[PDB]
Amino acid sequence: KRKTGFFFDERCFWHSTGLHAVTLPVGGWVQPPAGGGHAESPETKRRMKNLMDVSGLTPQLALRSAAPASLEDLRRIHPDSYLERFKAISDNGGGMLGKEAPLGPGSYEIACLSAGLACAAVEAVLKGELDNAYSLSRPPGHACLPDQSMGFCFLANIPIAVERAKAQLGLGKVAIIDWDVHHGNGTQHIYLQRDDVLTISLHQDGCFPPGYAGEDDRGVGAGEGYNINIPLLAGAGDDSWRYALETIVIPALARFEPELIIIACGYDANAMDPLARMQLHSDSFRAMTEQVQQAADRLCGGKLVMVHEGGYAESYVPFCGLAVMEALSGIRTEVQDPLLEFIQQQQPRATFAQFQRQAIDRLAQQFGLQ
Amino acid sequence: KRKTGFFFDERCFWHSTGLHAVTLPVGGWVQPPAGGGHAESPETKRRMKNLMDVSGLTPQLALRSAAPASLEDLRRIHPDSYLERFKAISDNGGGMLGKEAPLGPGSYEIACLSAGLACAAVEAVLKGELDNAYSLSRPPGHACLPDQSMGFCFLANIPIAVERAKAQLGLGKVAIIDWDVHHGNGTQHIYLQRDDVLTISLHQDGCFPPGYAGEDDRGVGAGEGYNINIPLLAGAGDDSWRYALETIVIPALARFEPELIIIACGYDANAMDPLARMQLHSDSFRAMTEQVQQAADRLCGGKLVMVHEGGYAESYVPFCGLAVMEALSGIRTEVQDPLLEFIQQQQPRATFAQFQRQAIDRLAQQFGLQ
Amino acid sequence: KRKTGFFFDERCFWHSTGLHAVTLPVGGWVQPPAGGGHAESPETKRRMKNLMDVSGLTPQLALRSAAPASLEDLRRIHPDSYLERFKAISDNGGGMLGKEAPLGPGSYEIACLSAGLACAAVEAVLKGELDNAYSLSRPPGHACLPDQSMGFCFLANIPIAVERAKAQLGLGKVAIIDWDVHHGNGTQHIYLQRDDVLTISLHQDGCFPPGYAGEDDRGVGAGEGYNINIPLLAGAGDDSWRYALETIVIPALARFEPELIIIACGYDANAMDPLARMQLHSDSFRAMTEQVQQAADRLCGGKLVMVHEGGYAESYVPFCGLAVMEALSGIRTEVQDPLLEFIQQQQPRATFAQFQRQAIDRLAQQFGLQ
Amino acid sequence: KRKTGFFFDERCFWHSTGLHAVTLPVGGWVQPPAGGGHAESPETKRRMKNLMDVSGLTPQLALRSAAPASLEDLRRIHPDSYLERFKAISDNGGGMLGKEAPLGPGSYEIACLSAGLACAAVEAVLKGELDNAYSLSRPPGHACLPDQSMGFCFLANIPIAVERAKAQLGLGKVAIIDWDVHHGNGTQHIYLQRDDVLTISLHQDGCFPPGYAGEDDRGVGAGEGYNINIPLLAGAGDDSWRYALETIVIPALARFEPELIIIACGYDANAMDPLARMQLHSDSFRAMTEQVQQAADRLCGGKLVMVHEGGYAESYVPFCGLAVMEALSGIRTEVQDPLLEFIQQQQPRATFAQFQRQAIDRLAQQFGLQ
Ligand SMILES: [K+]
Ligand SMILES: [K+]
Ligand SMILES: [K+]
Ligand SMILES: [K+]
Ligand SMILES: [K+]
Ligand SMILES: [K+]
Ligand SMILES: [K+]
Ligand SMILES: [K+]
Ligand SMILES: [Zn+2]
Ligand SMILES: [Zn+2]
Ligand SMILES: [Zn+2]
Ligand SMILES: [Zn+2]
Ligand SMILES: [Zn+2]
Ligand SMILES: [Zn+2]
Ligand SMILES: [Zn+2]
Ligand SMILES: [Zn+2]
Repeated sequence: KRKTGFFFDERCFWHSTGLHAVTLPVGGWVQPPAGGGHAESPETKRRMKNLMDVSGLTPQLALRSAAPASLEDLRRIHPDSYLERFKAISDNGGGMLGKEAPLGPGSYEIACLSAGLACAAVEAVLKGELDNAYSLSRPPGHACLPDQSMGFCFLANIPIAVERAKAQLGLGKVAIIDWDVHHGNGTQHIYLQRDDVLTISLHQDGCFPPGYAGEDDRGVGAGEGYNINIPLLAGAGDDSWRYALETIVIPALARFEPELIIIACGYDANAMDPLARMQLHSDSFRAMTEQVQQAADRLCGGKLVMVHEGGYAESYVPFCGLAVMEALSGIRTEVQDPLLEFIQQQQPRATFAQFQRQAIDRLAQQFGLQ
Repeated sequence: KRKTGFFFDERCFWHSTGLHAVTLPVGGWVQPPAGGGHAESPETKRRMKNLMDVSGLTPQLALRSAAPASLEDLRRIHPDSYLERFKAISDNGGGMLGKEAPLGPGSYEIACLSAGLACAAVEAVLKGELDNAYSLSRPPGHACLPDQSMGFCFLANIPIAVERAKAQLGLGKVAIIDWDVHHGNGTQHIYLQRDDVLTISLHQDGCFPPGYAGEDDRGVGAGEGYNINIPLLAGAGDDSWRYALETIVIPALARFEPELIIIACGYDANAMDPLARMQLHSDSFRAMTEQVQQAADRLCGGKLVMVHEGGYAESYVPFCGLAVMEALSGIRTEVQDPLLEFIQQQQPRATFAQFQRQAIDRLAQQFGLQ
Repeated sequence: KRKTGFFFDERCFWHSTGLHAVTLPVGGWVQPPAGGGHAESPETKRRMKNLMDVSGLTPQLALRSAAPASLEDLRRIHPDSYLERFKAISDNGGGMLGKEAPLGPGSYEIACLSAGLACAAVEAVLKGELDNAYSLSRPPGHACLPDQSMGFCFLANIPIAVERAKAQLGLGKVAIIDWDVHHGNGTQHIYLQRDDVLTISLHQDGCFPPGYAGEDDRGVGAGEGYNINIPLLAGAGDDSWRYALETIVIPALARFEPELIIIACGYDANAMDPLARMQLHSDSFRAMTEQVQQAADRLCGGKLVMVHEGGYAESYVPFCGLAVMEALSGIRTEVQDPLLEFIQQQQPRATFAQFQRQAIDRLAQQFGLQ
Repeated sequence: KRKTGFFFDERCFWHSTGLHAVTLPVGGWVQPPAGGGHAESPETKRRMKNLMDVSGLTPQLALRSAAPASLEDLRRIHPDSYLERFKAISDNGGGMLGKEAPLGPGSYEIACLSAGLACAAVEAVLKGELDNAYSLSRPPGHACLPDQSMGFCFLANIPIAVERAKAQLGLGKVAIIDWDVHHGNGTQHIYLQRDDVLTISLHQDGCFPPGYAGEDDRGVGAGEGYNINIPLLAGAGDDSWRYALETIVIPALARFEPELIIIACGYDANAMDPLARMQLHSDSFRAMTEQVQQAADRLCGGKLVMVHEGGYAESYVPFCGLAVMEALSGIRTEVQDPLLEFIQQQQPRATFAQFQRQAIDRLAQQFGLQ
């Protein structure tokens, strides 16, 4: 069975964003935290890898790092003025990169590394070195616009990997499925006019970017039909998210026929996340990984790459990423998620569950899938 | 205008619950936090008072502490075996108090103090020393059963205050309205068979206690009709919570005619809370405080007491408690909640908002109010 | 007995210095802290006041805040270009203020406030409103040069207070005694050429500024003889520090005859401090406060002002500041310093103690006091 | 050149000691920390390994874990009643293990693992698999008595490794050199009556155990002459510690002729440590490692094992352990310790340096080495 790669580097846990009280910059009426405030902490991601190690999983994966993405890699997506300006703050120690977007010293080099991990994960899977692969890419990428940092993201990790594979390995169609709980606004924008990449985003209605739902934004020119947004109702849990995958996402894969499936894998839809209002647990992420691995098996030789995005519950995200790596690798450790049964009990009752399914039905109909 | 009391003591910020990774005890597969993990931190509550101070509000309130609740106060609600056992862990340093319930050294004396603050707040308002009053009671109370600690609560702060007022000041009918996002399971239980206290709970369907909704639990014997549960759908925000107050809660007050309204005032329905999935902001809590103050004005001489319960978003709860104290005191500081506009944009769209209103309509009909 | 003022403001705990791993800025080879790294935390100072409150001491003191120091106050010490530049970083959020000196948003206004507390403490004591007084001035002042921030200090808190008293209340001679464990380099510099202020500094040989001892730096022109440095050997404890006070400091007061004694009161000579290597405990600071209060009683009507400087042991400094406030107020709470006996056992044996005394003897002889 | 082993396991960073304000248990007058208080944090040790990784050093070492020490391994040093009692608290979650000694859930299994790492490090070097070796053994061992936990230590890591090597690999004489800044009281006690292990301890006079210096404690019966204590004066720095090694320690090795040298390698003599008052920097530890490696080269085939003990400066210990691993491996990374020059300037002047040398001279004479 499965040779699964896990692309990670200690340096990615060193990127800092300065002083934050959870999401809020310090000053004015925001008192400095006595804690280690700032949701996008290394700890969310490190805890995952630590739990992989202690669970026994890590030795059974193909561990790898990567060379950082080259200047030329970056330029397939981002214009120089943007790259130069992000490099210039990095080389200061700090400043700010336009409205709500702060880094720290050496964030440039670390963001290039984060994007490189994604690049290498894509390549190893495409070449048949690995059956599938995960990339613990920090900082994340899915909100980054070509010319504007957004949502803790500074480079477009997945698009950079994809355009590199398109240029150096003749990658054809590719589907990017984004189950981070925020909209994949950066991916969507980059591929809006293109029919060669299907971009699909499951997200919390109105969460981030705020007030954006997106269901009627289908793509432009040749790209029309090749973008799919699924604005799930805040509050939704396991039944809704899996219904959405099975009723919309997988059929959408079946129709488009990718050579490769990429997950934008955020865990911030988990039931304890401060940055959204969804009720997923470890088994939810386990199942979704199953659904996309199996589609990948039917459609593109099992070729699945997952790239870490968001996730801000420091105690709970590790149980979710473990489950993901377990489904992805085919290997089951002894860890039992200590909150699984508690979150199962918290799930919306049938009235909501049916309302949400109805809504997902109307979207599948709207997108020509039902 | 308003002489508003604010009952607080430094000692309440000293109660500790040991080593937690947010909600999870440390050990097994739960790695020790490098942060200061444990949601029920002093910081959530201290930050509120700190922001009151820097905003200029604090000097314009009547600040008070209190003698702790007496043994005899405690015994109106709790049996000795329970009190003795909680005292015995407190006097050890720690142990545990049955399934998921941990304290620290001296938590007994501090819980007695927390309950005393609530007692004194009730009395000062009843005697006409104060128009209204808030009690920064930590640890909280609303989940505590007579004989079982639950949900970070060790004593039944509000019932202890109420039965003390019933015995020493001839308090008659009283309504307790609980807008902490978890069920007021402890209040409900204590007053289940009684017609002299109306207990009303707005809470997230199935959140805590897990899997409990409660709409058909109306009370027993004489107490039938005198308990009201409102299980709001996870995901709901400002429109829903205020609709619920106006369509169910206030009419329910109007019908029952209390001599006193007490809020169980949790802030964990705020949009960034890790311990629930609701989307309230500072203006939401401001409005709800307005609605209950005005009912209090019409029905019981303006006599409103608020007692702090839950709230786990360290950066955002202070803006919410400020707003509450501002509505309660009648005084508006210069602070503008820096997330207000962002959370407003995140609010559920009209499809959900109408579904939730419909559900609230059917409950008002079920409870004989519409 | 004693009307003791305690000048403090919540705003002083809001000044931030950004992301630090204890003393080290983040980046390069310095990994971001998962803790709340940065020695100059609010917590060191807040913990002191919290322990005063819970000990029962606080209600028995005259609590006060202050108007911030005026622009004109600041200009008696600092040139405009320096003030304008510090104001400009404050109004950015951050930058940096030359070699190793970082602030946060609104640090300007908070530093003005910190200095105002010292100003008001000096005035209240001088006017006979208060017998004596403490100022919890954060950020500290004693390392600040007129035109350069240094050692976490941005304004010269004590000199600003003194020159304001000199200009508005005809203050004559004043002695400033600095038992912060670092050199009072800022005070020394401001008063180097002046005979009207005696500046005395007890400090760790070579600690901060690094490699500075200072014994032969006595003052310039009229100021010659009116500066006294006492470079204590790293490692020294209670016996040494009290010997130094009694053999050098108090006699030096006796000779100069001040109208006022001011302590630069740092606690970083405590035995657990990461920022020096001295072995003082709570009773050490208690005794030193006694020695200077009694000199003040003999020489200037009991007029003693203490102004908080350094101190970086978060768990231990509060016990030390409590002891100080207890000696200063004349009031003994029930708190017993839980480390007192342990640190007493750690004290240097007689060989060192005698070597240190010898060294202090040779300095008293050198300064014409023995 | 050198095949250097580095024995570490993620599980050792999971051992917890509950709620501490640096060294102080929470309760009474000790306020709960808002930080992550408790000096013996995982972070001190993790930061070292993280910096090894980012510096490029780690891939050039032989990384290994180990099976935990067996029950039988443990019993060569510890009696069952002690083992059973420590196991019983571990299996509770917590309690306490006599006067000032707290663990957490699963500390037993993790302490066995920590001791196993030391066992395996000793064996690999003895068998000629590795030239030398380091063991990141957490929790530490050097203060543990057979029947009493002490100083954050629960098992006697180094003695357990040594007696296992004595029983399974015919290990003869061995020298244990302890440059943790606290006395090696546990090692000393275990080997007090024995001539086959030389135990040498450099430590801060009176620090821990408190009030113990130890110079005249030489050993009992056959063990007389085979224990050496060097009580350095609090305050001492690089010149003193290296003088002590060269004038006492190395000659003492030369005389005894071990088959193996073991360092008890604590970093708490570093200049920023809250738990002692010494002024060492990264180059200090680098040099000491050089001196003992070279003795090892002359005397026992280069066979040197180092086992991690104490070290509580979270930002500075990593630079020190890096330097150690660099000297031990023979490999120099690009990292420059950003505090090296600052701490060099802080070093005691010549008067102290000469006083300390004199004291070390008199000890070498007393021990028959000069
Ligand atoms: K998404
Ligand atoms: K597209
Ligand atoms: K409720
Ligand atoms: K009732
Ligand atoms: K000083
Ligand atoms: K002078
Ligand atoms: K030692
Ligand atoms: K021996
Ligand atoms: Zn996200
Ligand atoms: Zn479920
Ligand atoms: Zn709650
Ligand atoms: Zn709204
Ligand atoms: Zn200082
Ligand atoms: Zn002493
Ligand atoms: Zn040590
Ligand atoms: Zn040096």
